[PDB]
Amino acid sequence: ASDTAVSNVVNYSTDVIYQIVTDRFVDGNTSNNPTGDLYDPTHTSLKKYFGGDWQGIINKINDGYLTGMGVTAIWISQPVENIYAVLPDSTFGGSTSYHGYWARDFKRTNPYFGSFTDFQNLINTAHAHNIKVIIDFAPNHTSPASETDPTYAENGRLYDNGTLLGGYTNDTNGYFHHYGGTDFSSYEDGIYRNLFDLADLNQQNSTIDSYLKSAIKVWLDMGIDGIRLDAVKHMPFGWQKNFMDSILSYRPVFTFGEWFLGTNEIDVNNTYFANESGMSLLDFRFSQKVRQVFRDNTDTMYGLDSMIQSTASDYNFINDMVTFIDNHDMDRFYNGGSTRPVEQALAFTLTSRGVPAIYYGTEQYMTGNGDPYNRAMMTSFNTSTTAYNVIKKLAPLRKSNPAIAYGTTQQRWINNDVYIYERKFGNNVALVAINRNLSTSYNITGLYTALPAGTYTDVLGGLLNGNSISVASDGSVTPFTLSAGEVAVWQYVSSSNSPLIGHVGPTMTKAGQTITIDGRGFGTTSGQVLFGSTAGTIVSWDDTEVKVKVPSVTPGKYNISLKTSSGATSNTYNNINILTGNQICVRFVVNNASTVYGENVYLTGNVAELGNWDTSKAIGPMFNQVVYQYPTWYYDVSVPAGTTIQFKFIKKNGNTITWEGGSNHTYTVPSSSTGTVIVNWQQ
Ligand SMILES: [Ca+2]
Ligand SMILES: [Ca+2]
Repeated sequence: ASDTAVSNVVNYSTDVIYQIVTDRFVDGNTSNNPTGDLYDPTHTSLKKYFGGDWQGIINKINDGYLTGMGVTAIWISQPVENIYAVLPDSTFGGSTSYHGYWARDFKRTNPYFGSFTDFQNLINTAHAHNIKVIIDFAPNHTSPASETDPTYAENGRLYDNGTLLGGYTNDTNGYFHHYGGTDFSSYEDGIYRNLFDLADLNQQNSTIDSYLKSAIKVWLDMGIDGIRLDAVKHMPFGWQKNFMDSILSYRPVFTFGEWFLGTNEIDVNNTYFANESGMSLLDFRFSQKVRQVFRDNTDTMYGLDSMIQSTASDYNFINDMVTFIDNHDMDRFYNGGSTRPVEQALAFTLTSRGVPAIYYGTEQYMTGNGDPYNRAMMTSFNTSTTAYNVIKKLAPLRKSNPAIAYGTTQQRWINNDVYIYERKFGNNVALVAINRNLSTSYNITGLYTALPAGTYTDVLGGLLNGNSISVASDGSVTPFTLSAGEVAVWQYVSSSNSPLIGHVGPTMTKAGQTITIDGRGFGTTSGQVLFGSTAGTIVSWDDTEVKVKVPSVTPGKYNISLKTSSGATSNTYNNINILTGNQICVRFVVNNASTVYGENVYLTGNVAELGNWDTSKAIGPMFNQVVYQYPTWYYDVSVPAGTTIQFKFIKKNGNTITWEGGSNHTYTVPSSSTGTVIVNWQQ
């Protein structure tokens, strides 16, 4: 098959996701609408159900709105059952689960969004039209709750396909966390404490780990093509890594979590998570910078480039980064006045690296600063808007030009207002020019490009004032004037191709599994795929896509390369994580581990999942506030199930590594449930 086929659920680099808040899009069926205080037929009470549903989404696919726009994927609200309680809101006089983030039963659907048959209708309709379906999923909590007053809301109660498990109050089984609420003081604090008043699920509890793992398979069984994990910054990395493996070994689908980063914010945990969790992240570094430059004027084009550059050094898999300019949590990008800024932001996002996600109603210039004003009902479905057409013209390039989907990015010209960059994947090239200044034109001289000598017209057809250009044999471009607010896109798509890997998914595997290598020039007759210098088993070989079975190599990260039947060797795609086996989440605890000021305790050990004795890649720094207090440290770690591990704890700083004394601690990871090991620091 092809890397662009709707069936390639492990690669979204050639796609454009359209984010829909189900309730605020289209009420395709009035018979399923809530009744009473839960519903607001006038669409004025922003926190009540307005009636949007899966049938309405289906309607926009069949009538050509979404398709006509060039959308290849849709990300919808969490489909699971939510609480029916209407909470008190002083401002909006009513607060409901219209958003779908207040889970009640993860094994059932929200009656107002539709039945499982309705959900299926949607999945089948999307696919029939070559559209992938992404679902929001929030395993961090259930719903708003007061353990002191079980009368408030539905007590954060959790059901298992109808049968109640328990609520926040009198939680004798310990399904939830009872450490009060987070004040975001630390990474650990925001994990084991509640997000505001939402009942915190305790996924270290065996029953909870199993429920969640079994609940996700329910949806995978429904045919979904991707998952959006909510608040991945508020759950342990160890559990999530273990949860990711559970998904990937069942039926691998592109997965990306939400790890909010503020303006100018960079978090080394965020980077580490994106690189080791087995899942991808939404680019908040991208999004925030983009808004600083095109929307709020708190930064220039030099900051847009530093982001492009730094972001490419920190992320092992930048082609997996989900980019956006706004969402259900941010103020709507269009703030009034000129719409050029949004239009330029959309073009820049659409031609840049990663996976473009577009918040619904952007193409319609919808405005709204703050939740919930930024979640108003779909205004209109007008296809004349410049925005709608920028997407129409740009979206398809992600399937037609490998450079745009997988290529690197390079700044070819720049000043405070102008950004000219190049996307390159072998001989395929894409060059983009953007002038953010709405009142000043620039004379572009000294511009060079990888585009072949020739005359190139604007892909946008002058939609954003772009024009054609002429390139010489030496790559030089004839001087041209970039008008105010101009965006021009020029490209070259090679006819021939040497073997080039532009993508590999999933990034976290195990021997015996199958991975998909995507690119160009692979050939039609099978060659060879290598994990290091070890050849794997070809499951299927095509010019743009190759599927292979992971050889039984020593667990760890491997660099992939491919050799054509003509002996042509490709480029390598590095850092694919081959695990020891099925993952299990174990909580490691160490007592009496006292440290001097600014010194932390980490976990190193026998397996790859533990860093194989490499103190530089040791697990930590471990936690020591919520669950257990210093000097006892603990950490939730993903480890190979049913394996006997030798490990030791250490105290690190920057210029001292103190190892535990005595002999390595031993433990045999449990086969099916979560586990806990407790030991005392050995002198
Ligand atoms: Ca409805
Ligand atoms: Ca949590």
